[PDB]
Amino acid sequence: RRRTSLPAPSPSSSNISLWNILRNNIGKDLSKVAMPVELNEPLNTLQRLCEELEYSELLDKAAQIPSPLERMVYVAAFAISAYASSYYRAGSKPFNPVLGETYECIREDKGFQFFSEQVSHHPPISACHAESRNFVFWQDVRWKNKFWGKSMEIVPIGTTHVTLPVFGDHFEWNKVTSCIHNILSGQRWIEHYGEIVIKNLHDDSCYCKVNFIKAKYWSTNAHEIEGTVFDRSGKAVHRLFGKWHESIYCGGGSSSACVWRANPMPKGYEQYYSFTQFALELNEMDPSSKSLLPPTDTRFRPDQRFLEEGNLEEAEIQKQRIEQLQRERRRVLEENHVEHQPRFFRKSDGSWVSNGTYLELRKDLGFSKLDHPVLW
Ligand SMILES: CCCCCCCC(=O)OC[C@H](COP(=O)(O)O[C@H]1[C@H](O)[C@@H](O)[C@H](OP(=O)(O)O)[C@@H](O)[C@H]1O)OC(=O)CCCCCCC
Repeated sequence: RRRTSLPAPSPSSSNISLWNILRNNIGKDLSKVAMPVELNEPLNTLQRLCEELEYSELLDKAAQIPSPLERMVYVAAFAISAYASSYYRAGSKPFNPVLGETYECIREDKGFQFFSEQVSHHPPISACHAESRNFVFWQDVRWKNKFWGKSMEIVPIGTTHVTLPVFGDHFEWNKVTSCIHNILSGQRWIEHYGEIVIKNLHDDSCYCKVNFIKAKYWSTNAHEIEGTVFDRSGKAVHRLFGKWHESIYCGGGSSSACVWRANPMPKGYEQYYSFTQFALELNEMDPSSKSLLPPTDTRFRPDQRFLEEGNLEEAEIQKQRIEQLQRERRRVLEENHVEHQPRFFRKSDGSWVSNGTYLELRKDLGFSKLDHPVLW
């Protein structure tokens, strides 16, 4: 049904430019350092946000569990699951979405409706919302990435929210710190360290803490997680252990059970940017839905598509042209002293949340009646 391959394979490696680019900007803000298209992968930060739903069935399961603590356990696993994918794409760069660029994924498969918009470019900020009968997932993310002499630090900012449709739950949790070791080189690998605190704003009963342990590459502790579900009193009720890229278990003492396991990677995934089966389907465009998409949707972005098709020269041409276009548009917008307003997200306190207009206007080819910004 869905594609399980790409028109052209990913290149051996073309990270020669990365050496000088990163050594010349130690300590500087990388979102301001333009980089060749050859370093990118066919997905952008909006689609990367969509991948956090690969294991969305965890929420489907928590949607019918009446105990709040078990619901907490499964949602914690879901929060950790958002990291599995990064293990194989150890060092990989997503496309930087254009201001106003949008991305959608209608999956009748997992019963969810996902959409997102790049609400800001200076600094880059991605916002997303996914709706389902069994949950509502939404978040706002921005970065503070920097390259120090031999390693890259990815610092995400913005919390993630999930709501369940029959219990009234509102889960809110923070992103953790990531490090890419040996980017310039050796064995390039990604590490995730820090503490995730998951709170249920609606249910006082419990809270959860998941620690992502940092260690030496060859250690039996690398990729480990130590989590606990605490009652209001502050007493440990359920332990969580395992490795964020293989399996997650609950229990710890008397008993134990595996609550989550990474999906097997496609046979020969190494030849396709080490994408997961899920990631392979995000940029595919299906003849019927093409008419329902808005022209700002990423599958339309020409440089990214040429990249999938293995056309490096024409991909680079399109990228620089899109950059010049974006600059001239922010130019015209600021010569009139008018701030930019995104189309599907309004700014509540500091976050970017859905303004309830995407799906509604998508109804019955409704996008065809209006007209959108031309980003390419
Ligand atoms: C990895 C986690 C994802 C975090 C990334 C999220 C933020 C992000 O896309 O910033 C991009 C940087 C490199 O910009 P790049 O792709 O050339 O995007 C261009 C630049 O932002 C450029 O300054 C801008 O010009 P303008 O300002 O004139 O408008 C253009 O509009 C953009 O096209 O890349 C990086 O952040 C470096 C990450 C390298 C990944 C690891 C490699 C192995």
